[PDB]
Amino acid sequence: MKHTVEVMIPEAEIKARIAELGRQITERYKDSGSDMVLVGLLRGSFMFMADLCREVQVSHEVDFMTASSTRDVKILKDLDEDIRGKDVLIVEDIIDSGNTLSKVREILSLREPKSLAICTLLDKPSRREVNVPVEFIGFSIPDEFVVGYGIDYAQRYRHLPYIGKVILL
Amino acid sequence: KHTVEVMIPEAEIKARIAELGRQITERYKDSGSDMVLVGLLRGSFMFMADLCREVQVSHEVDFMTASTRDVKILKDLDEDIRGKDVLIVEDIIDSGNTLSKVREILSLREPKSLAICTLLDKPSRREVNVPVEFIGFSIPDEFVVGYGIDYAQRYRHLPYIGKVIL
Repeated sequence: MKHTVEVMIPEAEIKARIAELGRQITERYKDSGSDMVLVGLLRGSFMFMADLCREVQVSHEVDFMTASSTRDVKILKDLDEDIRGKDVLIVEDIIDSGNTLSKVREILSLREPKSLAICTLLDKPSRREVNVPVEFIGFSIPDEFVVGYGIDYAQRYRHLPYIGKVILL
Repeated sequence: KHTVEVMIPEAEIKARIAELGRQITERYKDSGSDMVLVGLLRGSFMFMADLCREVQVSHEVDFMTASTRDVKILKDLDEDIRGKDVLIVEDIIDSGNTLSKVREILSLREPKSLAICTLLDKPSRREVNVPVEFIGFSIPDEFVVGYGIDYAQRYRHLPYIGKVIL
């Protein structure tokens, strides 16, 4: 489609918000004692994870899964590391339907982590099909056509440092 | 038992990534073919996040996980590269063995062009002569951590390149 992109959430607002998520995450987990892992879902989370992990002042590992995108949720690439007895934070660019995150949290729950929580940059609560708890949220937004900061449209705009709105022409 | 000293501060990494991005932009802006940056996981996720934001050319971002042992594809690319400009994005080149074998694998797919960008290069450690088009820093053979690189799963999230003192 002919289209344009405008800035919706600038780089600077994203960075200020990530520094606040990082203080909240630091506060919840600093006294735990247990090992911690941040788990990104690829490809969407790679940019969010890079900025977020740099703001989390608790010693942790960074790991990644790839899950498939009414069809079953399948593991295309599992974690490299064990999570048994660890504090685990799942990191995603956006929760809309909640279908993937829901099925990913159930799989990881089977491994008996000490705790399991989700951090999303973007939340579209109006799109929710399955309830899943989300402890840390960057921005709540309407159901806008968003790109950037790991979110693609037609293999375009993953590398934008801001969240943009796509205008169909 | 060890400490971590700062070796390359966050501000020097950021200034160097901005220059790398200007150089990659100048190299590829006239191509008018699709472009993809391909990061090697896990160590390249942070360098890729910072570098792709300084590349002022429309591209896709993709990842691959590669392993006296064969180089094996533990996770292949999601996208086709045939006829595209491809930049491999890597945290560190030392021996050159993995990068050499990854470049030969992707070469079979007949990209329009193939190049490597590494943040760190240890030319004292080279065992195989792999061509590297873009390099952030040539460094001594220090025990490096941070900025995506681990010591036993620790320090990946550090925003600077540190070195481990035993």
